[PDB]
Amino acid sequence: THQPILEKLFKSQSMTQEESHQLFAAIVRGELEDSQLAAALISMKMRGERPEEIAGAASALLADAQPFPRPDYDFADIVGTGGDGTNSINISTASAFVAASCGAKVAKHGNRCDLLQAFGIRLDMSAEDSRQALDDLNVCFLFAPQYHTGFRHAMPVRQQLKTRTIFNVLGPLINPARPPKALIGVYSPELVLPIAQALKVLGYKNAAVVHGGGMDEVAIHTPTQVAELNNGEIESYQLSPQDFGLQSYSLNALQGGTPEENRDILARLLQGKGDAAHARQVAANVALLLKLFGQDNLRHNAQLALETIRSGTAFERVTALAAR
Amino acid sequence: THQPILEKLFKSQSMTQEESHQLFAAIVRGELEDSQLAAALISMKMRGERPEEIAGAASALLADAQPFPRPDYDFADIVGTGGDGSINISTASAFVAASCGAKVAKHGNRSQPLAGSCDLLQAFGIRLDMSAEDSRQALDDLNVCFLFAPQYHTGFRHAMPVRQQLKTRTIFNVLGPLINPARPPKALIGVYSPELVLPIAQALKVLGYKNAAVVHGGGMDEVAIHTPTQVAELNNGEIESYQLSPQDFGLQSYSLNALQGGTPEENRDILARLLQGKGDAAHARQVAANVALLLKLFGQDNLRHNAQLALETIRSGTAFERVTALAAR
Repeated sequence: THQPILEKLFKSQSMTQEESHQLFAAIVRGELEDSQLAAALISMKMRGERPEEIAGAASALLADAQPFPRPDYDFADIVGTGGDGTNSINISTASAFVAASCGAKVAKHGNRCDLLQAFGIRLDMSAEDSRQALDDLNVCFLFAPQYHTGFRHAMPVRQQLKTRTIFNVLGPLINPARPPKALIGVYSPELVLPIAQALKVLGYKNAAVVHGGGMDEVAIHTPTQVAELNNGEIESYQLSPQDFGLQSYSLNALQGGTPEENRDILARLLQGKGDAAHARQVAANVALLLKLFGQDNLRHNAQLALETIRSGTAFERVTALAAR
Repeated sequence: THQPILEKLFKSQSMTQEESHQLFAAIVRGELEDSQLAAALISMKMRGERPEEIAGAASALLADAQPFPRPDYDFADIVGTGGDGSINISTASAFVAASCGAKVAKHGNRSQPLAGSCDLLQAFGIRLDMSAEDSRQALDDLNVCFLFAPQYHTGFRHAMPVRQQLKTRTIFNVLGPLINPARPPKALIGVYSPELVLPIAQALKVLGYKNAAVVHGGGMDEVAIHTPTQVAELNNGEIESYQLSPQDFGLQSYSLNALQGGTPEENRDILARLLQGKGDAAHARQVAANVALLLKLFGQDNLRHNAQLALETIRSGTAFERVTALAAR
C-alpha cells in the first residue's frame, strides 16, 4: 500500500526519488486502481513534477525493461515527446540516419516507428540483432512496446483523462540501451530545464533538451530553447537558425500529410531530393546532436549534414537496416 | 461531454455554479469513468473548493434525490462533515433537542460503516429504510426522524466506490451535510476546517436555508468543549462570524481526550448510557453545547439557559425514551 505516498501527493508535496520509484513500480505492474492512478497523475500535474520525481518514475520503468546488450562505445538517442497536433513531419528519424552516415552511433528509441515500418524495418527485431545493427550500421531502433511491457497499464486512464501527464515525458527517458548521450525534444519551453535535470539524475553524460516555437525539436522557424548537460553541469541558452548558417523557414514548410505521403517525403529527403525547408530542419537537428559527440562548431556541423543529405547516402542506410 | 470542465479543473481553475451543477449531475448518473471522477475530486481538493462550486454540486445532488413530504413548520438538521480525524455528538443531540421541543430531520450516509449516525441508529433498533411517509409521521409525532442517504440519493452508488478507494476527504464530505432531502430551513453544520466555515455558510444561503450555523472547534466538526468554536451564522440572508467558548454556555472546558470513543459496540453503549442519564459529564456537556446552539436557530437566544435545559433533559433520561419510541415506528 502506497496510501502514505498518495496522501502526500494530495497535500501538494513532492515525492523523493525513492518514493517516486516505489509508486511508479506499482503502476507499471498494474497494481493501482484507475481512481488511484488518475489521482496520482493529476495531483502531480497540478503541482508540477520535479526532476527527482521524473527520474524516479523513469527508473521504475527501466528496472522492469527487457534487456539490451549495451556497448561500451559512445552512442546516443534522438527523440521527442511529441505534442503538437498540426501533423508536422517527423524530423528525428531522418536525423538519426543522417548522423549515422557520418559515423555517429544512434540507438533511437520510441513508442507509437510508423515511418520505419513504411520502409520495411522490423519493429520487433531482437535486442541482439538491433545491437548488431548499431555495431555495423551505426543505427538501430528500439520500439518501446517491445521493451516496456508494463507501459500498457497506464494507457486506458491516460486516454480517458485526455490531458497531459508525467507519462507524456517519460518515453524519451527510458531507452533500454541506457545511452550516455541524447538529444531530446519536449513539447513546452518550461520542460526543457527540469528534463535536463532529470537526465543528470539518470546518469546521462552529454545531452541537450530542446523546444522551439511550439515544436519538440531544434526549430528552423524560430529560436530554440536549449538546456545542455556536459561535464556534470547544465547550461541554458537559445539558438537561432542563423547560428547554424541556415535560412529560417516557416513552420508551414514542414507540414506533413497521410502516412503514405510522409513516407514519400522522408524518402525524397534522405535521397537528396527533398524540400529545402525539410533538409534545413534535419541539418539543424543533426548539428546539435553532433555537438554531444564533441563537434562544437554548429555551423560546420550543419553544412556537412546538408552535404550528407544531398549525397543520398542516408537512404541506403535505411535500406540496409530494413534488410536486418 | 464535460471535458472542457475537467480541463479547467486540471488547470487549477474554479468552476462556476452552473459548471459544477452540470458536472455533478453527470457524476450522480454514472456518466464519468472512475479515472475522470477521481481526477475531478483530487483537483478540487488540492485547490480548495469555492462556495459557488459547492452550491452547484449540492444543487445537482438534490435535483435527483427522491421526494419527501416537506412540512411547513420549523425543523432542522444537525450533522457534521466528518473527515476531521471521537464519539458521535450529533445523534445524541438530535434526540435531546427533539425532547426540548425542536424538530430534527436527521440525514446521514454510510461511514460499510463504523461509528457514523446511521451505524449507531441501526444498533438501537431504528429502521434506516423507513418510508418517506413514516419518517414524516415520526417527525410530526416525535419531533425527530432519520433519512438514509442511500435511500434518497440513489446516484451515490456511482461515487462511493471511488471515494472508498481514494481513502481521503473530498468535496463529498462537505456536500453530505448539505443534501438533506427534506431541505430544512434551519441547520447546525460542523466542518473539518475553519476555512470552510464561511464558504459553507455562503453555500447554505444559495440552497435556500433561512437560519443556519456552520461551526468548527479545536479541529472538530462541531461546537467544542475543549477549545474555542468558530461560527458563521446565516440569518435574514446575512452572515456573521464570531467565536464561542464552553463558558458562553455556562459549561466547564474538558480535554479532547474526554470525548474519545472506542469500538463500534462501545460507541453504541456510550451513546445509550448518555441518553439514559448515566453517562460521562464531558459527553453531556458537549451534547448540551451543540443542542444549545441548535435551539438558538429556533429563536431561543439564551445559550446558557438552552444548555441548562439540555443537561436536564439528558439526566432525566427522556431522550433515550424518545429513541425507544422511534425504534417502534
